[PDB]
Amino acid sequence: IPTMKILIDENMPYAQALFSQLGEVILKPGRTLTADDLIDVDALMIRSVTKVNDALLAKANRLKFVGTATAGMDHVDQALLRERGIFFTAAPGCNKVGVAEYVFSVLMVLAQQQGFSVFDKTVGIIGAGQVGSYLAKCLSGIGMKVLLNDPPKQAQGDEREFTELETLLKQADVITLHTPITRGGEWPTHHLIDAAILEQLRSDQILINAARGPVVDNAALKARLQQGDGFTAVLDVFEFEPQVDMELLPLLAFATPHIAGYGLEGKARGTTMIFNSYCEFLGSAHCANPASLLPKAPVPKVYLERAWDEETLRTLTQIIYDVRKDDAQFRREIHQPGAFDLMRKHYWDRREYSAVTLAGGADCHLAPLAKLGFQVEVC
Amino acid sequence: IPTMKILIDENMPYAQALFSQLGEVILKPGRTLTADDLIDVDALMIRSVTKVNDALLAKANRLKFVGTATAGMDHVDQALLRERGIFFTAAPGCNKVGVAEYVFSVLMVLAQQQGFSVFDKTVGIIGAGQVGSYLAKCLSGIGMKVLLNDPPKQAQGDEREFTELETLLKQADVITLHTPITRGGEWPTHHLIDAAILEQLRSDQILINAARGPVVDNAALKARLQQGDGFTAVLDVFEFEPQVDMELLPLLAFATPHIAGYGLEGKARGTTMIFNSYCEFLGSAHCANPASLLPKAPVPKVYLERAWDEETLRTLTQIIYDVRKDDAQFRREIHQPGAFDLMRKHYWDRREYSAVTLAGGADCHLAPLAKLGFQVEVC
Ligand SMILES: NC(=O)c1ccc[n+]([C@@H]2O[C@H](COP(=O)([O-])OP(=O)(O)OC[C@H]3O[C@@H](n4cnc5c(N)ncnc54)[C@H](O)[C@@H]3O)[C@@H](O)[C@H]2O)c1
Ligand SMILES: NC(=O)c1ccc[n+]([C@@H]2O[C@H](COP(=O)([O-])OP(=O)(O)OC[C@H]3O[C@@H](n4cnc5c(N)ncnc54)[C@H](O)[C@@H]3O)[C@@H](O)[C@H]2O)c1
Ligand SMILES: [Cl-]
Ligand SMILES: [Cl-]
Ligand SMILES: [Cl-]
Ligand SMILES: [Cl-]
Repeated sequence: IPTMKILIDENMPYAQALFSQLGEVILKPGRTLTADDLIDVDALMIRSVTKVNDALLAKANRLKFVGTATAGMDHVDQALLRERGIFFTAAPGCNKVGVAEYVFSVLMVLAQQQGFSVFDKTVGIIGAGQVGSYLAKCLSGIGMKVLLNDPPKQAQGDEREFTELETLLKQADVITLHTPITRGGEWPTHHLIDAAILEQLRSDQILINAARGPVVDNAALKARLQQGDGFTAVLDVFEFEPQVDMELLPLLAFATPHIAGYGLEGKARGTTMIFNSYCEFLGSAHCANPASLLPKAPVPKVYLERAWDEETLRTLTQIIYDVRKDDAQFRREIHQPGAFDLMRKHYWDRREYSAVTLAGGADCHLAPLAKLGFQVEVC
Repeated sequence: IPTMKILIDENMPYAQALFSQLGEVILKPGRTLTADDLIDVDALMIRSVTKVNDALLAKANRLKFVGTATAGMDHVDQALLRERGIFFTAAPGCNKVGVAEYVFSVLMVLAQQQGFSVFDKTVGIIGAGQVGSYLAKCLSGIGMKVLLNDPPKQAQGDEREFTELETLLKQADVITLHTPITRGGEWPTHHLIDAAILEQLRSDQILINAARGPVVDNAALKARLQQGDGFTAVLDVFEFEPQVDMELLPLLAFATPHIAGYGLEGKARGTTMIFNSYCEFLGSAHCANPASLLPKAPVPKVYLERAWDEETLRTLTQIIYDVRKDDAQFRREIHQPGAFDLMRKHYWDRREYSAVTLAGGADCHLAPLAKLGFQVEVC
C-alpha cells in the first residue's frame, strides 16, 4: 500500500507513535536535516532547531505540508512556504496553560507572603493573544478583576473591552506581560516597561514579566527595586538571558529560567496540535490529545468536603505547581556552567490543573475551579 | 436525679457538650476561679490559666477529681493533690502530633530549598518523651534513619537503643530538640546546646529547636549563624520569648511563635483525654475523640495513581501543613505590639495528617504513609 512519506524530528515527543498511523515515518535529528533529507518527502514535522530556508527546501520535490510543534514560527520562512503553495501550521498556544498557572502561583504565594487576598487585586494583562486571553479566562473564572490591553488587536477590530496602557498601569495592582518582543512596527514592545513607567509604579504594585526578556529594561528594573519601597517584581525572562544581573536577582521576588509555559501537557500539545492539523489535511479521521498520551498525574483527584475558600484554592493549585520550587533551584544552581539551559532541559514532570479532578457536592462551587482549568466531578 | 457537680473552664473547647453527659456543668473563666467556686464541686476541669494552689482548694469539700486539658502540669500543685487523695490527670502528648508534622514540614521544605533528599538525612532526636517518640515513629515509618537520645529514661530502664549525645551531634544530619527546660537535676537542659557544641556543628548540619526556648543559647546560635558557612537553624521557641533577637531572626531558616504543636485536633485532645479519664473514673462507658467533634478537613481525601516518591510525599504533607505560611506571617507581623501572642491566639484552622484519607491501590505503598499519620484506604 502506498503511503505518505513523513519526515519528523527525532526528539519530538510521541511523534512516531502518532504519525505512524498516517504513513511512513522517518526520524532524524532536527539540527542535521539537509536538502537531501526532503527528497520524496510529503510532509515535514519539526521543532525550533530546524530552520526552514531556501536551502532546506532545495530538493523538496514532494513537500506539500509543513508542521512545527511550537507556538512560535520565526524559525520558518513562511513567505517562502506561501509562494510555493506549501501548507504551513504551528501549534499556537500549545504552552499557554502553564503560563497562566505560573502567574497564579506567583499571585498565590505573594498573597501568602505579603498577607493579602488575590480577590482584592486587579490584574492588568498587557498582551491579549494566546497566553493573555487564557490567563484572562482563568482569573475571571474564579472571580478576579482583569484588565486587558492590546493596541494592535483593538485596531484590527477586536471587540473585547480593552483598557488603555497608562490607565492599566495605574488602575491595576498586578501587571503581567504577555507580548512578543518587537523593536519596530506601530506598537513596539522593546523596553515597553521603561524607566519612566517603572518610577511611576507604586510600592503596592506587582510587576510580572513572563513574556520576553527585553520587554522590561532590566537595568531600570534594578534601579526601581533598589529603592526598597516595597515594589515587587517577578521575572521568568531576562533581557540578556541566559545571563542575568546578579545584583538584580536577589531583589526579584521570584526568578525562573523561562519555564512558565513548561509542562508535560503543553509539550505534548506541540505534537498533538500539528498531528491533528495534518490529519485534517489528509482527510483522515484520526485525532489525538495529550491526556491520552501522558500517564495520569501522581495525585489525579482530590475530594472537597465543603465550598472552597482562598486558602483551599492555594492548597489545590500548589498540588500541581508551586513557583518556589523552580525559584529555589534556579538561585541554587545558576552559578553552575550552563545551568540556565540545563535546568530547562532536565525540567521535572510538571503537569497542569486539567490533570487533576476535583470531586465534590453541588454545594462546593467547582464551576469557577473548572474555569480555572481543573477537571470537576459533582457527586 | 443526683449528679456530679463539674466545674469547667469556660473556654475549654467542646467541654460543655462532652461533660454535660456526666453531670451538672458549671462554666466559669479559669483566671477568675476562687475558693468559693469549688464549694460542693466533685470534679474540676482546667487549662493552664488556673493555678491549683492551697488557696484554690481551701473550700473544696467535695473535690475528688482534677483534670487539666494540657500536656504539662506545672500550674498544678500535685504534691497537694496527692496528700489529700485527689485523683489528678493531665493530657500528656495531646499536642505531640503537630510537632512531628511541623518538623517534617521543615525537613521537606529545606530539602527542596537546599536541594537534597530527606531519606539521605539522619535525624537525631534529643528528648524521647511524648513528642520525640511520636516523631521517631513517624520518621522511621517512612523509612528515615532516627537517632534517639535520652539519659534520664535510659537510667530508668528504657530498653530502646539510645545514642550518646556527642555521638548524635556528630552522627546525625538533623538535630531536633524535644526536652523540657531544666536548670538542675542530673540531666539539666538549660543551654544544652551551648557555645562549644554549636561551633563543632558542621556546615551541612541542621539544628531544630521546637522544645523550649532556653535549651538553645540564642546568643551563641546567632554567633554560629553569623559565620555564614551554611549552617542551618530553625526556631519555634526562643530563649526570651515573646522577645526575639531581631539580628538572629533573618539568619534563622524558619522562625515561628511556639506553634509547632498547634492544630484543631491537638487542641481537642486536651478536652478529649481528660474527659475519657474522668469517664473511666466514674465507671461510665462514654468515650470521645477529636475526630467526632471537629468538622471534616477542607480536603479530607486524595487519590494516588501510583506508588509515592519523595516529591509526592511533599505534595501530600503540605496539604495539611506548610511551615512557610507561619514563618511568613511571623516575620511580617512581629513588629506589631503583642503580635507574638496574638498570632497564637488567632491561629488558623490547622489540621493534621489523620484528617486526610489517602486512597490508592495495593501497589501504592500507603503503609508507610499510614505510619506517618495519614488515614489510608486500599481500593
Ligand atoms: N515565559 C514563557 O514560558 C512563555 C511561554 C510561551 C510564550 N511566551 C511569550 O508569550 C508572548 C505571548 O505569546 P502568545 O503565544 O500569546 O503570542 P501572541 O502573539 O498570540 O500574543 C501576544 C498578544 O501580543 C499583542 N501585542 C503585540 N504587541 C503588543 C503591544 N505592544 N502591546 C500590547 N499587546 C501587544 C499581540 O498582538 C497579541 O495581542 C510571547 O513572548 C510568547 O513567546 C512566554
Ligand atoms: N514547640 C511546641 O509546639 C511544643 C508543643 C508541645 C510540647 N513542647 C515541648 O516538648 C518538650 C517535649 O514534650 P513532652 O510532652 O514529650 O514532655 P516529655 O517529658 O514527655 O518529654 C521530654 C523527654 O525529655 C527527656 N529529657 C529530660 N531531660 C533530658 C535531657 N537532658 N536530655 C535528653 N532528654 C531529656 C524526658 O525525660 C523525656 O525523655 C517540652 O519542652 C514540651 O513542652 C513543644
Ligand atoms: Cl512515540
Ligand atoms: Cl517566536
Ligand atoms: Cl461545647
Ligand atoms: Cl510544663
